[PDB]
Amino acid sequence: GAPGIILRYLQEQNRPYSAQDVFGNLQKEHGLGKAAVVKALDQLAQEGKIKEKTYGKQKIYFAD
Repeated sequence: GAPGIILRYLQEQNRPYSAQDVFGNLQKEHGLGKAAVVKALDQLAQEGKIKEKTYGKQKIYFAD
């Protein structure tokens, strides 16, 4: 349920976080895998739960 954890996280924070930000922050709190977080981020964006923007070579996600 990484998508649920990440979505809730983004909504509660109300702030944009990078793929690395979300993973790193939820790594110690929940123990989500790197691939799990990244795929869950794309899963949420595909479902239309969150939005995404590409900044250089990195990606940043936020709830909306």
